[PDB]
Amino acid sequence: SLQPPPQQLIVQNKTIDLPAVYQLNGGEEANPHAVKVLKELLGMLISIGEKGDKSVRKYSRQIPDHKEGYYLSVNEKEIVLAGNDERGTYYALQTFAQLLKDGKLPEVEIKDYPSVRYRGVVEGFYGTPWSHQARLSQLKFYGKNKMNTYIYGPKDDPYHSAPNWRLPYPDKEAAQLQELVAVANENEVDFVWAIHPGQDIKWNKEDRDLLLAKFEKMYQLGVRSFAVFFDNISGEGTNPQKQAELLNYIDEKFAQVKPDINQLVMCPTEYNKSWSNYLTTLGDKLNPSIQIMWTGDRVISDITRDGISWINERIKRPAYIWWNFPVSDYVRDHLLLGPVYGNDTTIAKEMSGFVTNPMEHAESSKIAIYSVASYAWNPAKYDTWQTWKDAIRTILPSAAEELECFAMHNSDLGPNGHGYRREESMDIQPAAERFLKAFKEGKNYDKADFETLQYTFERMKESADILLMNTENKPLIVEITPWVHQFKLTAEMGEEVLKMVEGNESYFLRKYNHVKALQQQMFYIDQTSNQNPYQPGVKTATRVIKPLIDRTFATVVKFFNQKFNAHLDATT
Ligand SMILES: [Ca+2]
Repeated sequence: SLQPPPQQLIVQNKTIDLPAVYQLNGGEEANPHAVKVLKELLGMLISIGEKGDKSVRKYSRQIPDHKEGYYLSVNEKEIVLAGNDERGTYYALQTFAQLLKDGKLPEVEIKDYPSVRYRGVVEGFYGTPWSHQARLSQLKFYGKNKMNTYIYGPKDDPYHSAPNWRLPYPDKEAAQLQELVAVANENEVDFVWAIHPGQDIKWNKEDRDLLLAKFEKMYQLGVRSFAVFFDNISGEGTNPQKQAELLNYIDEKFAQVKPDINQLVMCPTEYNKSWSNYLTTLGDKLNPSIQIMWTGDRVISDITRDGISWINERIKRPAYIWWNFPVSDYVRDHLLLGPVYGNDTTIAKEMSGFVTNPMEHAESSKIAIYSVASYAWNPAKYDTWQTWKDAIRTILPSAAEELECFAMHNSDLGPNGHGYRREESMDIQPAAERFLKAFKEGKNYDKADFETLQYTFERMKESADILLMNTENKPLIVEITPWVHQFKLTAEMGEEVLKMVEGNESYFLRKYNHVKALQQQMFYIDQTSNQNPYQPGVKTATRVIKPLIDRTFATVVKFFNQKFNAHLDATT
C-alpha cells in the first residue's frame, strides 16, 4: 500500500533482505536532500540521480518524461532510484522509504509522475494563524506526501496585505520566514509568498515600484515563488485590464530577470461561478505562464467536469483550483474530519494546480491534506475511504481505531450560510432510524438496533478516554480535547437514555436527573471552550447522534408524563 498511489507499479511477489554492505554510486551528482534521506535509511549496488547523470545512464530510457517523475527499481540484482529531475529523486526516495518495512524490500518496478502539476495547501483561512513549529511540521509532512506548493498567505499578517506590504519584515520575522524557506527547500516544497496590496488602491507609479522592491526583498530572503491576491478586493481596481497589466509587468520585469522563479499565481476578484466579461479579459490579456486561482462553482463547492469546463473556456488556460476543505473559519464550532470526496476523478488535465484551504488546526487538517495529496497526485487511483483510513493511521497509529471512531462522528458542518454539508455517522444511521420509528409510534423496538446503539456509545466512551491521554501526537490531542470531552459526554448521555428506555420509577427519575446534568455539562463546555467572535462553542455528532438522543429522550419523557401525570421538562 503506497500513498500517493503511483502511476505504474509492478510487484514480483517476493521480498529482498536488507543489504548490510552496499556500494552506493552517484551520490556526488544526485539530489543532496534525497542522498541524506537515503543515508538516514542506511555489496549491493544502489544507483541514484537525475536524468543525465552518469549513475543513471543505464536507466534513462525508463524515466517518465514528466516533471517530478521518477523510476524506482528494486530487485534481486541492485536498486535504482532515478529521477526525471532533482525533485523526482526526492519523491522516489519517499516512495522507497514507504516500501521499506523492518529491513525488507519487495521486488518492485515503479514508474511515477504527478497527474496535477501543482499540488498543495494555501494558508488563507480566517482565524488564528499557525505557529512557526506547526508550519515546519506541515512543510515536512507536505514533503513526505509529495506535495510541492505551500501558499503562505495568512489573513492576519500585516506585511503581506494592506497597508504594510510596502514595509520590509522585521529582522526576527524575516529570520522566521528565512527558516521556513530553508525547510521548504530542504523538503522540495515551493514557498509561494502571497501579497494582497488592495484596499482601494488606485493605480500609480509609486505602489508598483514598491511592489517590485518588496519582491526583490523577499527574493533576497530566498523566496522563489510568488502570488498576487485580489480575493474580493474591495478596491476600485477590480478593473480586469489593470490587474492583467500589473501581473504582466511584474512578470516582464521580475520573473524574466531572476533566474529560478518557479510559480507566479494570481487570484481574480471573481474566484467562483456564482459571483459573476471579467474572466474572459483576464484569460485573454494575461501571460501564459501565470496561473489563475479558482474555488469551484460556489465559494465552497466541489469540482465537477461541468464545473471546470465552464471556466476553462474563459481563462484560456488550465485552472488553478483552490478547494475550501476542511477550512472551518465559517463553522469553527464543528470539526471537519470527514473524508475528502465529491471532486471528479478524471479531470487531471483540466487544472494546473490544486490547493486546499485547511482548518486553523493543522494536525486536524492533516487528514484532508493527506487525502488531497493522494488525490491530486493520482485521481484515477484515488480510493476515498482507504485513503481516509490511511491518513488516520499515519497521523495516530497507536490509536488509529479510536481516532477513526471519533472522526466518523465529526464530519458534518451543521447548518451554515454556505450550505456546505458532509456525510456523518452513516453506519449507525439505519439503526437510529429504525429505532426512532419503532419508538416514535409506541411500537416495540428492534433488539439488534438496541445492541448496536449500546456498542456505539460504549465505543465512543472508550475512544474518547483513549484519545484524551495520547502522547504520540500531542498537538492533535491539544487541538481536539474539548470536542473529545463533548463527545464523551454525548456517549454518556446516550448510554443513560438507553438505560432510560429499559425502565421502575425511581431508576427512571435518577437517569432523568443524570441526563439533565449531562446537558448542563454540555452547555458549560459550549460556553467555556472555543470562544470566538463568530462561531463560539463546541459541537459534535450533530448529524445523527444528538438528534436521535434528543428525540428518544423526548419520546420516553412524554410517555412517562402521560403514564404518571408528570410534567417533566424535555427541553434540550
Ligand atoms: Ca544532478
